[PDB]
Amino acid sequence: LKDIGVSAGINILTAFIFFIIFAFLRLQPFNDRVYFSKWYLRGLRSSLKFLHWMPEALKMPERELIDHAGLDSVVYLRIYWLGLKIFAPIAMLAWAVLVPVNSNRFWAHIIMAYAFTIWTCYMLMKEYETVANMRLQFLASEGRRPDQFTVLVRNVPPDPDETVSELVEHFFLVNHPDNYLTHQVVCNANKLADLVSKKTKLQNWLDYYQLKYTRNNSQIRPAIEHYIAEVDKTSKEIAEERENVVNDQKSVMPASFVSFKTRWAAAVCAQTTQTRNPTEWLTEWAAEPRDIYWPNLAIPYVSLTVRRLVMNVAFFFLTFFFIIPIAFVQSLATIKSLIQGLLAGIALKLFLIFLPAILMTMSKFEGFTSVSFLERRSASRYYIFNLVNVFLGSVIAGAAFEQLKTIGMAIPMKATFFITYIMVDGWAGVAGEILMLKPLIIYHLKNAFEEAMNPGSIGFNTGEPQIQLYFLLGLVYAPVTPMLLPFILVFFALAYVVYRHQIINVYNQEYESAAAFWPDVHGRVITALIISQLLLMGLLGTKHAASAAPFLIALPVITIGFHRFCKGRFEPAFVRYPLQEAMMKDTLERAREPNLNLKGYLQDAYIHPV
Amino acid sequence: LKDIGVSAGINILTAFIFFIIFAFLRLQPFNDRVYFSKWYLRGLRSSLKFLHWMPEALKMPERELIDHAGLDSVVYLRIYWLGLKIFAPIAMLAWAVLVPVNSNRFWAHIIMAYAFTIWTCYMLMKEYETVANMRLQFLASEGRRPDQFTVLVRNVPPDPDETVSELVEHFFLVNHPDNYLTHQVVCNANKLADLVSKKTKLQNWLDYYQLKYTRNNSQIRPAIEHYIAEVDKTSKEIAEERENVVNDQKSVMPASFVSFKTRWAAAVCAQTTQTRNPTEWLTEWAAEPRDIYWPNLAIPYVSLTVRRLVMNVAFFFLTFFFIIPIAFVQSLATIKSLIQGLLAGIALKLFLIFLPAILMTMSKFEGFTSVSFLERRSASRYYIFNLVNVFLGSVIAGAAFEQLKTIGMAIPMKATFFITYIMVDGWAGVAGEILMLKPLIIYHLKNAFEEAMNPGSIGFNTGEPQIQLYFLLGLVYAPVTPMLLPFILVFFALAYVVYRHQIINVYNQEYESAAAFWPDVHGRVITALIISQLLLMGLLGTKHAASAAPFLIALPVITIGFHRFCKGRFEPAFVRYPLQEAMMKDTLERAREPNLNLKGYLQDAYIHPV
Repeated sequence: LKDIGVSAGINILTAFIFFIIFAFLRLQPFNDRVYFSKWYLRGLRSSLKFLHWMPEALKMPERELIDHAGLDSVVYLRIYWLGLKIFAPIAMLAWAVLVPVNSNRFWAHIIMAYAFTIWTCYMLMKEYETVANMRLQFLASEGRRPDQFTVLVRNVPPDPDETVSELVEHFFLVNHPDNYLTHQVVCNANKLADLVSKKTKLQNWLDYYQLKYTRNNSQIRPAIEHYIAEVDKTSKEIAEERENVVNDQKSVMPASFVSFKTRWAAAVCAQTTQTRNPTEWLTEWAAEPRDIYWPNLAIPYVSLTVRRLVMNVAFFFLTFFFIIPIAFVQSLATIKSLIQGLLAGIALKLFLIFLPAILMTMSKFEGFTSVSFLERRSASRYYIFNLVNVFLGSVIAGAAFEQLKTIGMAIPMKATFFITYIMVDGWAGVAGEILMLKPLIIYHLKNAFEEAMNPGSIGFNTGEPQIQLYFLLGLVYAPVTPMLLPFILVFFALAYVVYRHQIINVYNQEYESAAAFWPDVHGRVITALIISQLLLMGLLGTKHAASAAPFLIALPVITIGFHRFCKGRFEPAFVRYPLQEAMMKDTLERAREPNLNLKGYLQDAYIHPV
Repeated sequence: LKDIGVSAGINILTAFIFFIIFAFLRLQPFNDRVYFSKWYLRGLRSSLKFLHWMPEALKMPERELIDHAGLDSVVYLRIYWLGLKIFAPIAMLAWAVLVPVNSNRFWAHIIMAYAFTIWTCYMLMKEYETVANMRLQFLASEGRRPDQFTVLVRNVPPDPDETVSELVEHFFLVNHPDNYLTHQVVCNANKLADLVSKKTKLQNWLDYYQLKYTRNNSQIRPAIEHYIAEVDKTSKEIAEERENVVNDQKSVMPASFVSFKTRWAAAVCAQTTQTRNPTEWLTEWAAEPRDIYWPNLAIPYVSLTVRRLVMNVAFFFLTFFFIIPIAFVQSLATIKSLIQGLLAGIALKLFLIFLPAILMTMSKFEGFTSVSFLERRSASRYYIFNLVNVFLGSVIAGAAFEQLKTIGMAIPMKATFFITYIMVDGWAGVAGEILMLKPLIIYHLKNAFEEAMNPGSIGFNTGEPQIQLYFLLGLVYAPVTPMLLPFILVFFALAYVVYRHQIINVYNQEYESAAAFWPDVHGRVITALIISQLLLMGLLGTKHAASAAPFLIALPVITIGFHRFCKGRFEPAFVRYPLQEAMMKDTLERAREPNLNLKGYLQDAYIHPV
């Protein structure tokens, strides 16, 4: 606990050091752009002390924050405030029953484990209903956006000699008459998009030396004529790729974007199954053109489930290859001894700083088109990583390295490591996330060597799975060792205020989702609950508490039944855009804009980056 | 095995005795109506030897049988022929590997357990695709039928003072314009329907004595004036109930039948979620008016999940109260000794002759409106009964009464009882089902004491769960004790030929489903597979076969993944009437009948029995 004390001290001092340097950076205006990316994307702004920062983030109201920076960001903040709502009462009720233990006491705290799970389920129900309610209100209040008016047909039958464009056009002229507006064939511009990305990358690389020389071109060997030949060769390849993409046969794909005159028509197309064999004509709710990760499109849907399976195998080999750094961290967990206990957590965060990136890459390979759903799946895989590797794997590595109640007496000892870790990653890691060292340094390098901000998304695939990890920790250790509970609670407080500021000021919504991820979030925190209970049993079973097993069996039963309740009761608010919402919003829009001429708008929406 | 021999002998002799008496009954024409109910419902017919019966049932082709007696009946026969296709190769491959055993042999037959499950999965895939293909072809080939054109809205908000009729009319005039044809409010005629059923019941009771006396009314006390007062009181109550049903407030329910001009519109309504909160405006594919079990309608959908839960509790108390007759049967299982071994099975069938009826009642209480889905749920509960009571409960009772490999060495001994049982229930029970003693005696009593056949449905909720029970037995004992395999195989042969005859000649389709139950069937036989594997492990684990555990872990993994494949690949053919099928069939129908005037037809379809 002295090691926990010094970890918490080092990390509150690191949080306040980050706050100091970050206030300084905000005050110096030449990096102001980095710290206010919104108010600059929105154009609202242009061109002792710490006490004016944290309150100013919460001076922003709720609905105005929604209208400001999208609903997905504000409901990510809502995941933070849900952590507060779920672990502040849990902390009160756990410190109300922690004083007796520090036998019959375990009977007196299994009812408190109940209280924990009943409270998190009541909170998750109220909160799931709240996020769904604000989601549907936001979807009815969001203006025109092609994501509402269109759908994605993934697999079509390429059998006839007739092209896919006129094929899907005929399919929907037949099936959805007086509703189908325009198809939009997805191109295999993956090669052309990669070519243009390479083009602009080497273009800024060329501008580097262009702005560098200014007296006499040094032309490092690694010359500038090399990059001139680069732009020439890429221009010739772009000419060839444009000649190939204007040609139909090879470039077109089985998928297309089908737009509809009414949002109701798009909603019927999305909800329903279209054709006889569900392997084709699958109709996904088409995310925005700014949303869908175009490189992941133009992949055969037949070769999509094999990609998901090979990525599951990659995730398996990852967890069984990422188990050795987790064991290294645990052995680092078990003066300078407390500094080693803290180095354990800091090296775990250093090992997990590249984990969300490679999970993003894994999900990009997994075939998900919408970067919204791509980050949702990335967060889901990061979470089933943290669950099986950073929590189950880390706790079993701690139990193994305590040998050098067998495992049951060591998991509250691994909670000490988890405290040091929530301090290095939740406290100090998020406090460093405020600085945005990477975005700021990138912006400075770009401007030094017009306006091309693109700051960086809210980082759902990175931040959110850590929040589910801390839900997991707080739920497994609210029943076991509430010494962690205050630390994850105050982390939720911090994380909320800082990420709320960042959504107010820097974080943009790369994907304009409508809190579509909250099912996942719920389906993860609820699984956290399950993992708590199936773990709490594993701690009261090895402790020979015979009376604790039946109630801890009845508990996850009611928890998973409650998850089924919330599923059937609000998941239709996210996963299935309802028809009444669609038609009501559509009639309101037609009342406002009576001509609305949206054929050209929708057919030009989902072309491709050009 | 001598007891099995005499059970099989008694039961083949009972099968042939039933065949004899049944040929005799068919040949005597005064009961002909019972044995040819079809050809009399269809009006086709009106007004040594055994060798002309069994072939004549198979002289009927397939597609003509579909057009003859519905697709659900022919695909029930297809479940039988699937039993043949799944257990004849399984029998060949099991008698090819049964001669060595009657250690290393278990390694040589775990690959054969694989072969069994791989073959049943290939057969279930081909067969699931076949039944789905013929289902979609039948749905495109079926003529007009209100089930295709309408939908059921279960829960509406009764909040406004405005009535539910105009409420749903306004809801769908707003949401489905140019598509919504007519609402049809479901009435709480449950009381009126029960009253009219009592009316006609006591009416035929009165006609009993009317046709009985004919010289001088004896007027048993239990007089005929009593039944005259019965008809008078029921007529007054019918007047009151009609005055109440023509009144709106109390009689109308939250549910209604919404019909649409196009089958495509009905299909979009059915597939989609309608309103914001999924607890209301649920839109079920509305089964035919002849189908939907009207008494089960007019129940609050809020009080429907509580009915499902109380029926789950009733099923639990049933299995834990029906465990004592299963134990009685098992103790009867363990000269006259073989006669007791056979009495075990005959008393189990005698105990299970009322099981499908009370499961039908349980499902009627469980809130399912369509007697199609009502029999599907009844068969599902009968099957999760047979699985946990007549197979798991019976095998554990046999293992317990062998005490008077502990359980592993007794389950192949319980397979002897299962042989005696498939002989008394599958062989002799189905051979008695041919006679239809109950329908025939009922018809004779009715005519003796016009034309009011109503023979009795195919009995899906009764026959089908027994077929899944025999799938369960054949799969658990193909890997364990293939002495049963030939008996269940020849039962599938028999059952097929007899039920095929009965569908040709007597069995009518009370519900004109479109093989909607086959998902269930598959989802049950596939669960049989799982139950086989999770049981085969339990037999190779208690036998200390260390090499058998990993492959028998990988087996049910691929089986449940295969079930997921078939789910995602054909369940959309049953559970979700696709939009292309709907619109194609609708355009064909509009090409044939261009006026089609179906507003009156559809709005008069789903009134109520009157």
